Amino acid sequence: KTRRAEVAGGGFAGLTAAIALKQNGWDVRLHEKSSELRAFGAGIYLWHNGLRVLEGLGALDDVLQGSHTPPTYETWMHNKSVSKETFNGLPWRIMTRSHLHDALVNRARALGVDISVNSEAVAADPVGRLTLQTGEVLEADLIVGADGVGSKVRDSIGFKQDRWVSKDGLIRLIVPRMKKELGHGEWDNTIDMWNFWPRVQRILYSPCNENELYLGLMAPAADPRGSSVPIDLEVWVEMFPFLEPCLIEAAKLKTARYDKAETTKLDSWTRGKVALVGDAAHAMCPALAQGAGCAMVNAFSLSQDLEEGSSVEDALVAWETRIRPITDRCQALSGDYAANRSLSKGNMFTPAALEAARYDPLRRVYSWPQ
Ligand SMILES: Cc1cc2nc3c(=O)[nH]c(=O)nc-3n(C[C@H](O)[C@H](O)[C@H](O)COP(=O)(O)OP(=O)(O)OC[C@H]3O[C@@H](n4cnc5c(N)ncnc54)[C@H](O)[C@@H]3O)c2cc1C
Repeated sequence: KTRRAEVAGGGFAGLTAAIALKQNGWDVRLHEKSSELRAFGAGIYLWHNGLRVLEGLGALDDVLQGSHTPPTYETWMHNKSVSKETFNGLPWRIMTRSHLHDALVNRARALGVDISVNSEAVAADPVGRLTLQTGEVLEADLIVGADGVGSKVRDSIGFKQDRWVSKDGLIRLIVPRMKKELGHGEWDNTIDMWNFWPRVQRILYSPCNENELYLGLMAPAADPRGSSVPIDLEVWVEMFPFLEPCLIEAAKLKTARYDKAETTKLDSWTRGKVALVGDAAHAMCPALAQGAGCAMVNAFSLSQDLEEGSSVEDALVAWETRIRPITDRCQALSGDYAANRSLSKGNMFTPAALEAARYDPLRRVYSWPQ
């Protein structure tokens, strides 16, 4: 009768998988290691592909209300605008991480997904067992490893992988828009503000709504001023003086952290009844803003393959075969862009860069052609 899924991880990948499975009539239980349900990273972009997953999950309206689509995606090199991109209408959106995480949480609770906090997966067995840190062993028809880049569900089984960490990172914060204090300009835009001279510092400027601005402040990890948290106000204001009012607000934040991106690429995403989804399987460089989009699409697509009449084992193989190449291509191009600083040139959201974004998981076609 009722098939049972056990989901490890309460981030975007696990919440998506749980809602999608619960909508399809699975009895789903989700285990989050932290003692509360929360998302870190300040703010996030979604594109059409992820917005369509939110549509599929019945969470799109709660996300659109209180989030923002800029008039254009603008790039600056040394304070000179080099490009303005609108992607031929392809939907996209900027929001805080808690905004998106709360909508997914509220939808999971509305459907009756069983959520356990302080509940950490430490091992999984392909025969359909999940072991928690308490020792408790759970049996199920499907085990979803949505437990992030340091996945114990993945590493307890052993998956061949390439896993590494970027040299440099950034500080991500949410501050008031301060729109009046910013004065004349195009302050509803996304503005990716690059500089190599006098020093390597960059700010990704990302309005989330009329009240909240997501800033990503990026400097080399070896720069002891640019990499400091709480931020070293003077070194940011010096290169970004037109954002002083916002930077003053950022400088007050105690909760800011300098984070380096970590990636993982595996040969396989499945082992018997175990599927790995999201960062657990395919964490990637930040450049195309698609790590959570691909997580959500992959989690949603897993639920679709499980509706085919097949064994869970054969549905997982079919899932990875069908959907993985979109993520593999997206991760490769993002890695290339990050390492080569390619977004600094502007006009880099090409049709190939935009592939993952254009994919509609609901109809399983590419839309929004370029
Ligand atoms: C600098 C940067 C900027 C980014 N910007 C974007 C962007 O704009 N748009 C985009 O789509 N993506 C972006 N990403 C990618 C995005 O942050 C991740 O790809 C996405 O959060 C992955 O979601 P997830 O559910 O797989 O993993 P996570 O978000 O890591 O969630 C995993 C959850 O599992 C919990 N957990 C961990 N281990 C266990 C365990 N063993 N048992 C149970 N629970 C566990 C964790 O507490 C967490 O709650 C960005 C990433 C970086 C580094």
